[PDB]
Amino acid sequence: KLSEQLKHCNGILKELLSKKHAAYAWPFYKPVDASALGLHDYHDIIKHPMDLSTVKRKMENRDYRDAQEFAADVRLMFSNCYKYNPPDHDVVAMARKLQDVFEFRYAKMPD
Ligand SMILES: COc1cc(OC)c2c(=O)[nH]c(-c3cc(C)c(OCCN4CCCC4)c(C)c3)nc2c1
Repeated sequence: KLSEQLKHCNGILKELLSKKHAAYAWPFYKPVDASALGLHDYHDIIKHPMDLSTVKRKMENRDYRDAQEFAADVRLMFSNCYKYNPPDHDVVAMARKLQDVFEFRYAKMPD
C-alpha cells in the first residue's frame, strides 16, 4: 500500500508520537481545542487547523499523494502555532523542538 518514501514518512509519524519526545510533542497530538483553552479568535486566525492525529488519520486512510504532501501538513501544524502565538510562548518553544526532530528525519528520506 505504501511507497518507500511514504513508509519513511509513517516512520517519522511514529517517531513524533513516541514517548521519547512527549515532553514537547504533546500539544500537537490532538487538535487545538480553542474553546477549552479560551482562544476565542483561534479559528478566525488559523484557517486550516492541523495536528498529528489528523496526519495519522490521513496516513491510515492512504490520503497522502506523496511525501511532499505529508511534509506540507506537518509544516502547516508548526506554522499555525508560529502564526497564532507570540515568539516567546512556551508552545512555540515546543513546536521548534519537535520541528527539529521532524526536519532532521525528513531530510534522511530515501531517494
Ligand atoms: C494544549 O495544546 C495547545 C496547543 C497549541 O498549539 C498546538 C496551543 C497554541 O497554539 N496556543 C496556546 C495559547 C496561546 C495563548 C496566547 C494563550 O493565552 C491566551 C490568553 N493570554 C492571557 C491574556 C493574553 C493571552 C493561551 C491560554 C494558550 N495554547 C495551545 C495549547
